[PDB]
Amino acid sequence: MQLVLAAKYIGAGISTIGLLGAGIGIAIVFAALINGVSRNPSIKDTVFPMAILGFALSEATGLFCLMVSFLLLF
Amino acid sequence: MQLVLAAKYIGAGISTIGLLGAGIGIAIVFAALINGVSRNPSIKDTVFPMAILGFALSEATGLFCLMVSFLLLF
Amino acid sequence: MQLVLAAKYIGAGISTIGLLGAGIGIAIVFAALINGVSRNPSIKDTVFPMAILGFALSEATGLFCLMVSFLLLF
Amino acid sequence: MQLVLAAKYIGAGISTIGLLGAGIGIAIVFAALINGVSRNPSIKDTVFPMAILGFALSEATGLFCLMVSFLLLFG
Amino acid sequence: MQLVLAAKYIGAGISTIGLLGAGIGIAIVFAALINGVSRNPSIKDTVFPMAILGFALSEATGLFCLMVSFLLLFG
Amino acid sequence: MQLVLAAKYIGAGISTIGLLGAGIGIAIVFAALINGVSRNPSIKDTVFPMAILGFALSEATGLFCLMVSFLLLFG
Amino acid sequence: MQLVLAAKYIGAGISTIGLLGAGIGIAIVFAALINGVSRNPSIKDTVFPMAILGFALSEATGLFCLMVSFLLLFG
Amino acid sequence: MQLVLAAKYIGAGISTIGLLGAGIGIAIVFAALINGVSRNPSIKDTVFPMAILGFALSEATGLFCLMVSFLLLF
Amino acid sequence: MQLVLAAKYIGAGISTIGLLGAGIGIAIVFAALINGVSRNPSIKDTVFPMAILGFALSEATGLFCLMVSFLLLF
Amino acid sequence: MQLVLAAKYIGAGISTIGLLGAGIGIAIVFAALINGVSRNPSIKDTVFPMAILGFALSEATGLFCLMVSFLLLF
Ligand SMILES: *N(C(=O)NC1CCCCC1)C1CCCCC1
Ligand SMILES: *N(C(=O)NC1CCCCC1)C1CCCCC1
Ligand SMILES: *N(C(=O)NC1CCCCC1)C1CCCCC1
Ligand SMILES: *N(C(=O)NC1CCCCC1)C1CCCCC1
Ligand SMILES: *N(C(=O)NC1CCCCC1)C1CCCCC1
Ligand SMILES: *N(C(=O)NC1CCCCC1)C1CCCCC1
Ligand SMILES: *N(C(=O)NC1CCCCC1)C1CCCCC1
Ligand SMILES: *N(C(=O)NC1CCCCC1)C1CCCCC1
Ligand SMILES: *N(C(=O)NC1CCCCC1)C1CCCCC1
Ligand SMILES: *N(C(=O)NC1CCCCC1)C1CCCCC1
Repeated sequence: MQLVLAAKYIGAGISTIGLLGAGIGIAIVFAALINGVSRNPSIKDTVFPMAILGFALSEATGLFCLMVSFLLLF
Repeated sequence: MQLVLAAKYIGAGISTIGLLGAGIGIAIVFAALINGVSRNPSIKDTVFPMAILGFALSEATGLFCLMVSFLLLF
Repeated sequence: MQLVLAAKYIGAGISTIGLLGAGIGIAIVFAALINGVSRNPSIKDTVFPMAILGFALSEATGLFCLMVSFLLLF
Repeated sequence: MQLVLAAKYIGAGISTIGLLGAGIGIAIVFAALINGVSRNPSIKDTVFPMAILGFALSEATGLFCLMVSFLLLFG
Repeated sequence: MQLVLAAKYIGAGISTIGLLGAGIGIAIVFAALINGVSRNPSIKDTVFPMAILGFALSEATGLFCLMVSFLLLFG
Repeated sequence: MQLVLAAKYIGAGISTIGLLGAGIGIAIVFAALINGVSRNPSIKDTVFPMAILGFALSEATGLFCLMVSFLLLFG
Repeated sequence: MQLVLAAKYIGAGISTIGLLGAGIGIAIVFAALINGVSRNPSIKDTVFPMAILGFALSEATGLFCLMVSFLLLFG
Repeated sequence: MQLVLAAKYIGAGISTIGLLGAGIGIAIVFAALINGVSRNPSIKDTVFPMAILGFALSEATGLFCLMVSFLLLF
Repeated sequence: MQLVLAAKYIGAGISTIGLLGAGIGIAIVFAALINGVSRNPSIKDTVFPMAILGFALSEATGLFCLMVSFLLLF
Repeated sequence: MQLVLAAKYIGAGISTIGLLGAGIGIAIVFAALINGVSRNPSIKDTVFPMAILGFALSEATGLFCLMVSFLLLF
């Protein structure tokens, strides 16, 4: 079981790499929001919900990386 | 059999890396949506279905990374 | 036998990494579509088929990563 | 146990790689804040809180990487 | 024999990583096509063959990643 | 003992990879600062403290990559 | 020799990763060509040869990766 | 002893990877400097010190990668 | 000598990764040239030598990756 | 001793990866130079020394990756 356990811990570490995708993706969404609102303040109420949807969909990819990570750890 | 199970676990972890691609890609689509609607609010109903299509096609790449992951885990 | 099986499962995981390219590339195409349409709405019927060709060619790289992956798993 | 311990410490080092995403993401949010304010100073009080929220959400992806890292080091 | 076969299969998987360059590069070319046509519709017949040349050349890099992959898988 | 020490040193080297995020992110913040001040010099006193906040937060991600590195090296 | 052969084939797969640079680089040159021509059509005969030279030089970095790959596979 | 020495030399090589961040980041700062000065030459004396602070902070990440590297080699 | 030779071949493969830097960097220089000339054709004779210098300095990094590669192979 | 030499060779290869950072960074500086001079030709004598400084500082990161490489090789 030593080899299998060792692999579980290597695997769990590898599985967090994909979180960099959500880290960057979430930022890209919020950057667009800020820039869109700065150029056209009246559009705020329209684009804010688009940013939330964007965030959630990008975040979901990171969430699944973590799930695989924790399946391997536990 | 210990060596094969080890491989399945390390493999599962490696297969989540590609999810960074959906994480970022989905955000890129939403950033475009926000910036297009801020510059031209009247175009919202035209470009929103394009953003949904674009999201879904980028997300499918992540979905299949995750299929490979789950196939290795289980 | 056991070592070869181990290699195929690691190989399968690695072969999905390339899917990040399609995930990002499909997004870049759709981002251009949305931005082009927002700036010039009358061009929609011209650039939409271009985005579809773009998506298809970028997707092909992803498909062939996944092909190698399934040849390794099975 | 020599192999399991070895894996815990390799795994912990690997689990920090994900932090590059928050280091880059946080910067992207702050760049946008700066560029938006320079172009439209009167929007500062509106966008500053959006930038704090964006930072917070981007940061959380980094925090989870480090949690996994700490679990492998100390658990 | 067992170790060589193992390495061929690891090698083949690694050789697909390079395909991400074609996946992204083809997109970049098509993004420029779409943006240039949107800004100047009258130029489309001129830039369309440039986009086909660009896609083809970027794709060729991915084609050779694949050739190495198949040589390791089927050689 | 030998294998665990080996892994601590490999782990410590891997844990520095994440620092590239801070290296790039800090730059992105300063690039926005410079570009926003060039386009609107009157805003500089407003955006300068935003740039310091942004740099600090991006840097914190790299600081924790380093902490893991030092924990493996000196723990 | 089982170990040496294994290494030749792993090495060959790794040596294709560099090809992503040419796949992306070639695209970047062609994107610029397209965008420059769309913005200034009369410049086409001037920039088209610059784009061919840029592609050629970018491609050469890909060609050398594949050479190393072929040496490890066939030499 | 031999395995530990082997690890320190692999570890040393890996620890330089992070230097790509400074290599790119220092460049991004200088690119902004050159672009800002070209667009507004009268701002040079204001933004030059900002670029130097920028360079220094980005360089610090690189320096500490190299510190880990030299601690491993020696 | 089997282990050392195996390492020479792994090492030589790893050493080509850095070539992606020159592949992309050279392109970035030529993209700027093309865009600069398109915006201001009269500047061609001025910026062409800057592009050549840029190319050569970016290429030098790729050249050294290859040197290390061939030292290891031979 | 075979294991240590193996490590030196693999390590040497790994240490050239960071050179991609100079490859790209140097190009980014030169791209800015070209684009700044195209937009404002009169600024050439001001920004050219900034591009040289920027090149040299980005290149130094690559230079030290290469020092680590050569130290491992020899
Ligand atoms: N994404 C995530 O689930 N974020 C939450 C945070 C609060 C608001 C709702 C979404 C991250 C995925 C990786 C782990 C940390 C959270
Ligand atoms: N993409 C995905 O399937 N997203 C869903 C979100 C809800 C609406 C339908 C599409 C991701 C693939 C990787 C794991 C997380 C989901
Ligand atoms: N791209 C892809 O191949 N899409 C096809 C699917 C079949 C019908 C036409 C479009 C993606 C590659 C990765 C997996 C998901 C599909
Ligand atoms: N981000 C982070 O989680 N910041 C939090 C810390 C607790 C108080 C609120 C902000 C970074 C994640 C990586 C480590 C450094 C902090
Ligand atoms: N590009 C590619 O090589 N396309 C060719 C295929 C043969 C017929 C002409 C076009 C892609 C490279 C990655 C895999 C899919 C093809
Ligand atoms: N950023 C960082 O953590 N800076 C701190 C150091 C302590 C005193 C306040 C600023 C860098 C992270 C990578 C290594 C160099 C420091
Ligand atoms: N680039 C390349 O070397 N193209 C050459 C081929 C010979 C004739 C002149 C152009 C690519 C490098 C990776 C493999 C595909 C070609
Ligand atoms: N950055 C760096 O630390 N520069 C210092 C060098 C000493 C004098 C002040 C500037 C680089 C980090 C990687 C190695 C080269 C220097
Ligand atoms: N860079 C390189 O040396 N290019 C030459 C090509 C002819 C004109 C002078 C410069 C590349 C480095 C990696 C191997 C291929 C060449
Ligand atoms: N940078 C470098 O030292 N460039 C020289 C080029 C001539 C003028 C002085 C600086 C590179 C570092 C990695 C290897 C190639 C050189």
